[PDB]
This record gives sequence, C-alpha cells and structure tokens, in this order.
Amino acid sequence: CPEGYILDDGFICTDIDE
Repeated sequence: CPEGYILDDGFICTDIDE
C-alpha cells in the first residue's frame, strides 16, 4: 500500500479513496 494507504486495526492495508 502506497502513501495514504497505511496499516490500521491490526497492521492491515486500510482504504482512503484519495
């Protein structure tokens, strides 16, 4: 996951949509 798409909850690819 690139910039903006970070790791949340328990270190998982989180969404964003720009």
